[PDB]
Amino acid sequence: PQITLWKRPLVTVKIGGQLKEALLDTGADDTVLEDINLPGKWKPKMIGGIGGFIKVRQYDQILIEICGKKAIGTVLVGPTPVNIIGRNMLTQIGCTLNF
Amino acid sequence: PQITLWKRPLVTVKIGGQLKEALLDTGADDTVLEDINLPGKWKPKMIGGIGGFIKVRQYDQILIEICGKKAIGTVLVGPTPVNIIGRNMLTQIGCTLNF
Ligand SMILES: CC(C)CN(C[C@@H](O)[C@H](Cc1ccccc1)NC(=O)O[C@H]1CO[C@H]2OCC[C@H]21)S(=O)(=O)c1ccc(N)cc1
Repeated sequence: PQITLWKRPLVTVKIGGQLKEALLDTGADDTVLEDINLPGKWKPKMIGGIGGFIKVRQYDQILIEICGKKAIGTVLVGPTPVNIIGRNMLTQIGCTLNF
Repeated sequence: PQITLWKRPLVTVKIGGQLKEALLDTGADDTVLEDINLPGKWKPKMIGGIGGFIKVRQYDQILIEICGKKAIGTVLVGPTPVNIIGRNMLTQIGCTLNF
């Protein structure tokens, strides 16, 4: 799919048997979700954005399926106001910007 | 240009005779710059991100040139940690996501 940007680039993602919506986000280095419980071990981490920093759980080697394309990688879990798919996943699904 | 996302999608922007670097950011509704002083009237506004909110100056009908393509629109000026080119400008330069 080529997608234009007149609306938020929201996609459906399947992660851990759950269905979520998340923003395809070229401005995000990493993938961060809020409304989700992922099992197993994880390491504490902080990430900063426009208003400062949030503490997140870092989970490694997590499978996600984004618009029906698979990727495995780091998913940060924490109090982001919007689920975001960051560059760490976007590259694995071959996502590019075009103008 | 088609742009892969292994590195931050940073472009050069010319605004008010000044040269800045900014991130092409599909997860941002609006365009927000920090290291810049634009002339004339503006309205107060707040925007939220990861970490919460910041107060910004809203400047309307501002000309920007991003990779030498012109756009005119709202530019928010405030303490963002990274200059961001948002969807309000991305649509004007014909930017799309592809995968
Ligand atoms: C959370 C998004 C839905 C919105 N953000 C745009 C987003 O692209 C920011 C844009 C951004 C970029 C750098 C610094 C601050 C904000 N990225 C971001 O917070 O990424 C974080 C997750 O991955 C990490 O990589 C960079 C910071 C971490 S935002 O910067 O807060 C934002 C919010 C509102 C407007 N109008 C414009 C921008």
